[PDB]
Amino acid sequence: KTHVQLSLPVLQVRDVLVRGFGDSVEEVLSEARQHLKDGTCGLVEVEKGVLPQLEQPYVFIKRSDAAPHGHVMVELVAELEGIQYGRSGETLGVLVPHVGEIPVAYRKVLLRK
Repeated sequence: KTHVQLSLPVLQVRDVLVRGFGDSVEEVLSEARQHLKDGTCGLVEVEKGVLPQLEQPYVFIKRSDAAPHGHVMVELVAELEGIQYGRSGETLGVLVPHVGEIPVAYRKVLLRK
């Protein structure tokens, strides 16, 4: 399917144990997509002071459209040293590996895969 319904655990930035997906734009987008497929991907809501506490390159989920079955349609955009790879809507958050951190909430998304 071109889209997959996912419920992403929302993590507090200070709980996150693995603060990025890798070392290149291509690797982080690759790893983000693999973790989303495997159910091992978390979401950190972006506020003042969050991104400097995570590792670049960043992978964002961004709104791709204006929400089937409560799932916001999203796509992946990576960022490295202020340049973004992809073009999309408003940021819903920054993706990170999930390795068992307790979430504060879930974000229902329809991921363009």
